[PDB]
Amino acid sequence: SDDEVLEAATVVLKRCGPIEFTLSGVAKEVGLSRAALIQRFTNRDTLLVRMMERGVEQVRHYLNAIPIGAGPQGLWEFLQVLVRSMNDFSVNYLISWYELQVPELRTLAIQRNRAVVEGIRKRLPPGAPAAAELLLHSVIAGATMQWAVDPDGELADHVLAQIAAILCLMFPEHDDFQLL
Amino acid sequence: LKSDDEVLEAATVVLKRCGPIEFTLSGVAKEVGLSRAALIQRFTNRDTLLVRMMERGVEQVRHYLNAIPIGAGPQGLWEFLQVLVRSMNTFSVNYLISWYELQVPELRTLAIQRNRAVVEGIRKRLPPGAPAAAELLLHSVIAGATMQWAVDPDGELADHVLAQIAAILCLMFPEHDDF
Repeated sequence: SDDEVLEAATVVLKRCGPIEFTLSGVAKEVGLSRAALIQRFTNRDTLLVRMMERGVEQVRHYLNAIPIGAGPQGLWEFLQVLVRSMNDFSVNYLISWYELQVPELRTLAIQRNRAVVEGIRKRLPPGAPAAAELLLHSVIAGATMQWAVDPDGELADHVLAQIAAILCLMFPEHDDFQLL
Repeated sequence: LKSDDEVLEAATVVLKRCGPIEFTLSGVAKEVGLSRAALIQRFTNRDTLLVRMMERGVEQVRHYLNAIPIGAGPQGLWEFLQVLVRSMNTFSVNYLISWYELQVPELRTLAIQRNRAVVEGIRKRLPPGAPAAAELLLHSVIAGATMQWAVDPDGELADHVLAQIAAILCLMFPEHDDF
């Protein structure tokens, strides 16, 4: 079923991290034999390259479907949508550690982040400070890590409180950012 | 090698090779030059050893932060953030460490004290008129700019991170030189 296989496989990676992720665990999740998974994907790391190659493509593609909206409020609303969409959890710190380990993964991690910085830019209102998009990308990552270490309330509220704080710095003319 | 300090420094020289997952008393004993039985009686197991290494590290963080001279105005905050950024440190094994810390509650408790130390260190350098909870924003920027450069490097880390740090400082303090 071949694309059933990276679906099942992303569920296994989620469950046990990239060090314990094995072709046998995916063959189990998916209902085929290890033997078949080996001749189809050869190894763990080839299979993570594919799943990621596809992961990069669903991102490029979410970003894109978001139509570029109006004003500082366009940016806020977007950032809100982007942040609420992030789904233990320190498993993505294991996942980002391992992405930097396999050059093929590191390439695609680089493509994923570039892509996400680009979509933030595209939403940037006339005259935003230089590199606002990098600054914004940093707060999102940085504030998510804060919360994973020393969590307080929901992730999104923790992150979004700091994005709204940086959006007031960026657009001191606009009225304080909020929502519902 | 006898003293706990000798042991913990030897375990660093070691946990520089292995990461958390593959760290064993076994290797640490080789390094410091005592038997594995002697590390096992002194440290019980590998995560007790990690805990003690961490506790030292966090104490060293708080002492380091307390020893930086509190200056004044937006300028003293910028010189404090410059020192802190250039201090940490030279980083991939560190994300594996940071992951592992979230795994063992004793370590995760130490990870939270560590973060709050560093957050409270920044808050203390906030001059009047810094926005509400600016110390969380500044801490986020340092962490998040760092992961940004981990993935797609470009220049020295501390330069990537400080550019963004100077840029948010100018937004928080718009009259100043600068920065």
